[PDB]
Amino acid sequence: CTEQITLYTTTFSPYGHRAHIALEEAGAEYTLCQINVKPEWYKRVNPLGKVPAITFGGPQVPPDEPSPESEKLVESLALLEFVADVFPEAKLLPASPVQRARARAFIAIYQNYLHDQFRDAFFRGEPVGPFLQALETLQSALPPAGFAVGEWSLAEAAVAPFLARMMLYLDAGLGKYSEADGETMRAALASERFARISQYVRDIRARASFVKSWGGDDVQLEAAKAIPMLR
Amino acid sequence: CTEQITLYTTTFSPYGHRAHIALEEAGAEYTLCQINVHRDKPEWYKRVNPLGKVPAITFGGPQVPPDEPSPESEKLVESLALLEFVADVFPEAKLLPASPVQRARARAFIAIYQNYLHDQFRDAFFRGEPVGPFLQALETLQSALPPAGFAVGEWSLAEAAVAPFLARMMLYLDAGLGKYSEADGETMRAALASERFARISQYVRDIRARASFVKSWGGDDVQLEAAKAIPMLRRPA
Ligand SMILES: [Mg+2]
Repeated sequence: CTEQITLYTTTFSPYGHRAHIALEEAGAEYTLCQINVKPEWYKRVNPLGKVPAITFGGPQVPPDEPSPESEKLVESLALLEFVADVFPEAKLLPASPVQRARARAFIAIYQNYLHDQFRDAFFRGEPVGPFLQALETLQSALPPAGFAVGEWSLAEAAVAPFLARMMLYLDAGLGKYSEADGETMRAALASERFARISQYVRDIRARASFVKSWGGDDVQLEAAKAIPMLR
Repeated sequence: CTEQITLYTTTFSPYGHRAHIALEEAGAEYTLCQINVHRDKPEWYKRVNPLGKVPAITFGGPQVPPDEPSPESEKLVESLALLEFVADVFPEAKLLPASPVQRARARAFIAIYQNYLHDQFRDAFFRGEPVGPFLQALETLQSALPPAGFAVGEWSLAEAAVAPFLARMMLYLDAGLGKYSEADGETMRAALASERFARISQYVRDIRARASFVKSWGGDDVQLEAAKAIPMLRRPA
């Protein structure tokens, strides 16, 4: 693929991180534009200020000067599938329809059962119980080794940014949860109940594409400590 | 394709309806197995999905009645993944358009439905919450439509995903089913008849004209009878 590709994300967004992983896995040639957690020009990417976004094709332009020709795309999971469609050679999904369906179902488990709990527990200080159960549900869909469908796929691009932050926040004591709920979760994730999901995060954090788009625990940790809803 | 395909769904499920549309659009040789919603699910269904999850598809393995699932068949769940599955199995049906950009926009259209309207359909019709958000989300989905035709012009998985739900909410609305107040009832009907919602009104009847939808929908009256048996849809006395 030779069309130009620009990924727009706010500096520490897990949604942009999704697309960043996928572009790295794809070996894509792309421009990354990070906006500070908003400039007047961004209305030319998306009039509603929606982030992340990808511009595709049109002339090569600096990201703060998006062309009228380029196609503008939003919605992080669609962006994942889009990178895969543009770079089929990279096999960002497995080859078999059955395995691509399992990968997609894994992402559904995250979106439909865990995502909202993670937010309730870490950002709203709601009871932590449902979060742990949903984390276990996701964990139960993992095979005993490798990634969600064996090899790395869009499933990892989708969930890695969130699981990695959940752990980091948890290790750092960040989140609106009670001191007691904080302890319940910390012991939850260090217990054997969650050995699998913790190794999964480890294997994720070792992945080059993740390493490059994470920027390091220290940077994420400093961004982390500036989020009002983590207190 | 030459592997057997069997779709399992509870009768009248919009989620199974999704995959039903897709298999019709694909021209697939498939078997349909409807499970009664208000009966507690045959023991043999554990062999399709042990947690009783529906809808589900079995793929390949030996040709077999649906209540005799083979362990050699691959078993898939989650309705949006099932839509993408059907499309992957039958690339020649072009359930999704050919270019990555248009495919992305089809998936984004689905996300707008799931992110905004889906929960407001539940909240306004099944939980009785104020309906303003439902209308605003309806408008949000409407605004993603092009001037005419379907989400990305030609029919695509976008319609397979949203049609089962848009048809039922308008079905319910016309007929007065839902936990919503009667004031909010008249507000919704008046809004949907109004010019503000002409476009989504046009979209739903274009949806309803589609062969694959007609066949998998089985007529308003039976869907209406189905809906009148959903207790969560009823207002208390
Ligand atoms: Mg609500």
